[PDB]
Amino acid sequence: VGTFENITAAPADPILGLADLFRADERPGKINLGIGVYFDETGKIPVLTSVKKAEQYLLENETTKTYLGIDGIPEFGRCTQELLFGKGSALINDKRARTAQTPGGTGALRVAADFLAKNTSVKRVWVSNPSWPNHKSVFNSAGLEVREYAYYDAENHTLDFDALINSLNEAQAGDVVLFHGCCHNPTGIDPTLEQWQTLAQLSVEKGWLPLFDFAYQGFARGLEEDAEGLRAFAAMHKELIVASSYSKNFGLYNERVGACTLVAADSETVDRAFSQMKAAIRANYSNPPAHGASVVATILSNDALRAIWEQELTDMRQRIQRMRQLFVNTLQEKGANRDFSFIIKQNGMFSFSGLTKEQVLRLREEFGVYAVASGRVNVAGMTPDNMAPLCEAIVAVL
Amino acid sequence: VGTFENITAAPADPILGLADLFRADERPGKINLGIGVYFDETGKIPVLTSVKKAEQYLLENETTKTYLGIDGIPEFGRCTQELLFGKGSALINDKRARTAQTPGGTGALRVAADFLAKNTSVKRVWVSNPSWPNHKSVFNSAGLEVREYAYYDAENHTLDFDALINSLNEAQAGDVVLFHGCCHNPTGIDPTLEQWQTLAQLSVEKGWLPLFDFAYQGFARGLEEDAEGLRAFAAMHKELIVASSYSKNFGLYNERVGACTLVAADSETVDRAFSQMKAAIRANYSNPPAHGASVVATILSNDALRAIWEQELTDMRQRIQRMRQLFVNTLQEKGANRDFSFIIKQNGMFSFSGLTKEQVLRLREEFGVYAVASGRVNVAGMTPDNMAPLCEAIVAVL
Ligand SMILES: Cc1ncc(COP(=O)(O)O)c(C=O)c1O
Ligand SMILES: Cc1ncc(COP(=O)(O)O)c(C=O)c1O
Repeated sequence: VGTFENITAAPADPILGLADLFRADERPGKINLGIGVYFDETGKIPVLTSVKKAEQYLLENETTKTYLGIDGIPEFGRCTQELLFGKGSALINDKRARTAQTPGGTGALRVAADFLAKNTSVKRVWVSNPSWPNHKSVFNSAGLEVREYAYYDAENHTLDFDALINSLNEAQAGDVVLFHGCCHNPTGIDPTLEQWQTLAQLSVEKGWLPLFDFAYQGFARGLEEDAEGLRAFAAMHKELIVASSYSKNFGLYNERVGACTLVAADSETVDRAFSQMKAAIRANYSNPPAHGASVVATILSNDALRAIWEQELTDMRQRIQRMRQLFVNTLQEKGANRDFSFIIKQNGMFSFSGLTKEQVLRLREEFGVYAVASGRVNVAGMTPDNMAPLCEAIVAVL
Repeated sequence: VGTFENITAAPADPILGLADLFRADERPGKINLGIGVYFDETGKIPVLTSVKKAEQYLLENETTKTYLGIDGIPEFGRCTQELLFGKGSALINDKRARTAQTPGGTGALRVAADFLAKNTSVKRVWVSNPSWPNHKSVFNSAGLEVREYAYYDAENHTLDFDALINSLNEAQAGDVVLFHGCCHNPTGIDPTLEQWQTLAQLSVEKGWLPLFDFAYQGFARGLEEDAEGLRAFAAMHKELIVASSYSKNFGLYNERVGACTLVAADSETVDRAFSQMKAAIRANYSNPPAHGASVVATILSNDALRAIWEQELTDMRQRIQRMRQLFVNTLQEKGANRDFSFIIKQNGMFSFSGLTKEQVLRLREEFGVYAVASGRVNVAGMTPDNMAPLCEAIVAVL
């Protein structure tokens, strides 16, 4: 009798599932606003010029593909800690942080979940409601329980800071509380610097272990501005974890470039702990892929090349703010009677449109407009050319 | 209290922790015979000509870095199944196999471990003794018990087929049994075609689930000849799993190019099971890195680059066999009384020298010769320039 005979088919991934549905739809006027990738005005998903130049350099100068260390390219780790904590942070001078290059932000999250479940007493992880759907899947797969805390006020399209704190009042010491560093997924609402500080002081008091999902650094306001909430926690805590991704701000989606950074009280504890993290990595993928991280390190290490990239990231952040403004205006022109001003106040690539599961489904089957079932819409998928058909289909469904 | 203060330090990797000590040693004339990478006569770890050719083609024709599917590049999986099973295998025509691109062979083993642990009643994995050390860590990370079965005859330097058969007597039906496709690591002794057939018949009678690990396809005799063992199993079994790697037969170590292939009774079953394998990938690294696998797919699907790659693989295999002969010859001329003729009969990059842990440590600290503590020596690291100092050191420690 076969071992695979009684396996149950898995449900479709709500995000990556739409990509295959979109790839099959034959209608020419399709619009893809599901998966979080950046489109330019042309509607293509380009490769950054800084990335093409780095790859050109690596092609002519690479002499070996020999294995990287378990934790990856050292310069990649040093440059990652500078972006997260600053040029002259105390965590760096005191040698309190160790970084491992991982295959994407998702890889950085699994590495952390494996490390925590196999080496600590942690067993419960708090994730915002709503949040990235894959957060639950990653932590559950590592054997950790996942609890939800309040976050979003649907009636006012704002952060419910009172419900959030009242919800986190149930998290005991030693628990992991997952925070979006910036551009919350899918709400696009981030705490203010004061709200961050309120959570930081509340975190050290109740004894939580902070863990920062940080996939959109530079898409809210700026590389440094988007890290204030994190750097407010880092100046107050003795321990914290940061899983970051370069897929978005470098357009290196399929190369899987990410980092998991440990912070401990001193250098002897972070190194001791980092040895078990390297062991959890060894038993997973052994060592990380070089090409994507090698590109990021090349860009950050070269001033002339970094300048090119910082501008390309700025152009991405602002093209989204243009489509965001244009989205709201065009809705009113096409006959929408609801108020969509709150979309202007949301950060990042997404926007919680407030559409229902039925309206979203109807947009796909009747108009070929593809969005996630939660009503999350990729603002970076909108262009001047597809804006009018996109808004006409939304109004027809309201 | 700190969440990390109670963590226990992990030991250095017996293979990767070795290259750290080698980098620190300052004795002039160090020799590295540890990690399993290929060196040329110069003593460097080169990039294959076909790989550079493919990387240039990709740099010119790549227009986007958008995410791959959970299971990776389609063409990569198609050409992977042809290499393993044959140009016109029945497994492929009957659509019984599904392949998933993974980060290296290690990633294929972890994806299978998570898949089996979360979706089947598999609770035990049988691995050879000796074996690649990381085998036990990968399956343990998923909560699977790992038993060992006999394999090597340390007296005759041969396969102890009688002990192998007897030690696998308590292997239940539905247990997993791990076989090295070819170039057994570290012994270098592979089953004969007659022995493969004997194991295939026994495996179907006992109800095992065979799991093949192919890290060195093409390094024993050839691409087709090295797959005879697998293809004997494939012709008789309804279900099996294959974790293959391109790190070494393509020289793409740090790009993490691997493949996990499911085989089931029929198309409907493998599809149902493969959907759960994609779910385990999504919860780990989301989707695989494109560059490495893209290089492999380009070469394999182009007769011009493929004929070049196949000749490069032959050149690597033929240099290793020449170093095997020179290694035994120089040991004789340098005064060794022990008979090392068995080195010739071993396939792959490694030769189980038969040295004790004490002799290996004495070679390292007294002569700067670095080999794994199990006595495993990388013949691919020997050169005409380091052969004599190397052999002098061994004779001194015998
Ligand atoms: C909040 C958040 N964390 C992690 C990820 C995963 O990033 P990556 O594609 O680098 O694995 C995403 C987006 O994919 C995300 O939105
Ligand atoms: C038997 C065996 N399996 C798997 C691997 C994993 O190789 P990689 O992770 O580099 O693809 C190796 C060597 O590393 C090996 O020798």
